[PDB]
Amino acid sequence: VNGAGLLQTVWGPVCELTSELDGQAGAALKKEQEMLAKINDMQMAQLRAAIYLAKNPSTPHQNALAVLTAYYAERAGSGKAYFLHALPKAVDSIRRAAYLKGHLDEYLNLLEKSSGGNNKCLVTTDDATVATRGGDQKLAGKNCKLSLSPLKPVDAALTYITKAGVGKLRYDDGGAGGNAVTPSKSGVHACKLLIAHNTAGYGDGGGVTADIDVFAGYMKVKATDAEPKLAAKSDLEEGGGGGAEAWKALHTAIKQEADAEAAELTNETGKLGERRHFLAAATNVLGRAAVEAAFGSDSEGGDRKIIELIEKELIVKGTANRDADESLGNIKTLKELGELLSYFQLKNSNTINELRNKLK
Amino acid sequence: VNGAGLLQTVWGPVCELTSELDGQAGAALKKEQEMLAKINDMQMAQLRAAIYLAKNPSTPHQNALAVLTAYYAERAGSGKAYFLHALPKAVDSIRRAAYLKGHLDEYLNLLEKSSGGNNKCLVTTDDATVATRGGDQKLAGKNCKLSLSPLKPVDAALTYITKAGVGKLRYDDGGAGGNAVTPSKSGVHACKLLIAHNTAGYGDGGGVTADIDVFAGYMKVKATDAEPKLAAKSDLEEGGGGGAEAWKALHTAIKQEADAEAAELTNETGKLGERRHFLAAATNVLGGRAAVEAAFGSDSEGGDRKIIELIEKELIVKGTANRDADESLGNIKTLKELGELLSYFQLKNSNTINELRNKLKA
Ligand SMILES: *[C@@H]1O[C@H](CO)[C@@H](O[C@@H]2O[C@H](CO)[C@@H](O[C@@H]3O[C@H](CO[C@H]4O[C@H](CO)[C@@H](O)[C@H](O)[C@@H]4O)[C@@H](O)[C@H](O[C@H]4O[C@H](CO)[C@@H](O)[C@H](O)[C@@H]4O[C@H]4O[C@H](CO)[C@@H](O)[C@H](O)[C@@H]4O)[C@@H]3O)[C@H](O)[C@H]2NC(C)=O)[C@H](O)[C@H]1NC(C)=O
Repeated sequence: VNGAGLLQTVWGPVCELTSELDGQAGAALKKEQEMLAKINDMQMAQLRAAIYLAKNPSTPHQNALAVLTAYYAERAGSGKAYFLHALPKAVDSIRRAAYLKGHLDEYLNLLEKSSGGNNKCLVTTDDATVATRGGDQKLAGKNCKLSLSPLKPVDAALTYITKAGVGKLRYDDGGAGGNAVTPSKSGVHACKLLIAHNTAGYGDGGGVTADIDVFAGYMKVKATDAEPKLAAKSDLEEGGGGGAEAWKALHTAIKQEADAEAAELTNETGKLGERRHFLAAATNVLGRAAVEAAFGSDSEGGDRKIIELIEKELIVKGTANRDADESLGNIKTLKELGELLSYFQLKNSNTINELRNKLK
Repeated sequence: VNGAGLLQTVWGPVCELTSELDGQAGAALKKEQEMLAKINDMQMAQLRAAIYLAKNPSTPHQNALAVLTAYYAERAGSGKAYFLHALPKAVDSIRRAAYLKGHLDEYLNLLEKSSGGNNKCLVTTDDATVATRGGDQKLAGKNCKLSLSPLKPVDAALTYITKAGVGKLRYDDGGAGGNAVTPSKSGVHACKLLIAHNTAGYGDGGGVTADIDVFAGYMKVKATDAEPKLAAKSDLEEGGGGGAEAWKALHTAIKQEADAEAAELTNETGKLGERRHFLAAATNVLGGRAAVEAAFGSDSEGGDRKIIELIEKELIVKGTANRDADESLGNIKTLKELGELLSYFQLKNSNTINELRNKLKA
């Protein structure tokens, strides 16, 4: 018999999903912050190499330093372009996930609170057992957080919707008299919200004009005397039919998320002669032979020696009006690094003019 | 008499608001993109001034170039820090705005589609006139887009919720038998969804346990024989009471939105000797106001315009850093290209220094 509440095998998974959506924005924020940290790491590595070269013009490693500054600049530009390419996709995943969560929280809340006396709209396995909150704020043992927690950059698993599509939900069933999604109405227990018709639902004198999409289209409330009908799995996924656009758009948004470990953001690692962007830098500022001669190595790590020299270079108190000695590898603001490059570039200009005056 | 649909003076404004929320993400995207563009412009201006000094060691503007490079570096760091501080606020505004829109669209759709025969849940001015979609997809003359448009970085006004709070909605009314939010039920026309009670609503045998927040708390569906109760304006804003957290949290996020033309992102203006970060740059790389005036040869508001124009108009000939064509330095606008030019000329400086020292060797 029609007219009872919604079985937990249906809404339970929806509760778990909306609870996962709560943390999607914080996970995306964390990924954006980590991407920006890599780009800034490249930009600062460029300046440190440039500072070391300006500080030690007569260094025997000028060719290696010229290659490294040009390489880190390309890495900074390539990382910056990848971030701009990923930014619309990140925004939309935040937008689409929270929009779906708002749909689910509105209707889940309405059903959960439509409880009292005969009214039992979220039930477990039968018409008489209504869901209640436990001390741990679980709803009949399920996570069901129907609001947004404060934004925090921490990862949060999203397992009910992935690049592969939706999972762990019920599909297809209902839409008639089989009591597949609601238990048989055995007596006084009822939930008139789940049918848009007058016999066992909230319709007055008859049904509405046509079935109604709820849960952003995951479920249809019928305009006839019939229990709700669950959408097909493919209706919730990219390429599916109509009726659940918010689900498909979120799947698509998740499919198109950028890779946080993309090659465009990360230092190149191969043998120095195989490193494509090392070679391009050497080609433009000084190919293979030039790279390997500047670093005195064909190995995978022939750059570690000059890299360590840059990091450990001592910047004495008073250099660029600095208040204490520090290692160049620990200076990590653009203001400080830019002032050091300017200080040494100015010194070099005065060295050039003085030597040229002596020679003339 | 209780039991009719919802008056358009209530849902009309909610339809207009949810239509505005559709474009919030794109406006936020546009602002972030424009902010990143300013930061990148500072970084590239630093590189051009540094390239010009390296290319022209014998310039008479060496002190001015050292000041500008250090200044543009401070600007790039100051803009980057401002963007990183604004990024959580941007994410939350996107998250909170779309989350509220999802709430409003779910319930609006349910009421709009609960139409047919006696069922009339969104009405205009009386119990018998149900709202319908026109040719332009307006709902009884109102914009009511219950879905998200494709994301576009385009301006989109959000006027119903601002830094000052919410506006243009009805507040306070309802919660009993006065028919302030529903018209009096004259006959067969009905909407049982709007009261969680059995006399004129969808309750079975009695009311539910407690009033129910709908429209994310903008309105309460009553557990007693009573029409819905609209929240007070202050309950929808930062610092308000309970019942509409999704509204207060969106107001807060909007209050904390970043300024796209913030001082931290833009060039300093005015007399050179009064530009705080020009003065700080000069102090640190030269060892204040007097050093700045001497470097640029002026105290006017536009004392830096002469060296800035020299940088922009400097010719970079084909073959410099393996470049394939002549170009003005002010038109070179990638970090790869500018970084290869600075590297090329820094190397030239090293070789110029070594050659001069060997020539001069005693
Ligand atoms: C592409 O490749 C370049 C070159 O490798 C790289 O640039 C380098 O970036 C790092 C920053 O990412 C620069 O700074 C180094 O950063 C590490 C990590 O710092 C973080 O983590 C530590 C530990 O939790 C925190 O304390 C710190 O706050 C940060 O969160 C630091 O550990 C480094 O400090 C060491 O080196 C200093 C300079 O010599 C030392 O004085 C300091 O004590 C540390 O000593 C290290 O080396 C010692 C000698 O072997 C060893 O005994 C110690 O145990 C320790 O290992 C340093 O601050 C670094 O300067 C950059 N290098 C150059 C040449 O620019 C880019 O990051 C990379 N790009 C990407 C995107 O990955």
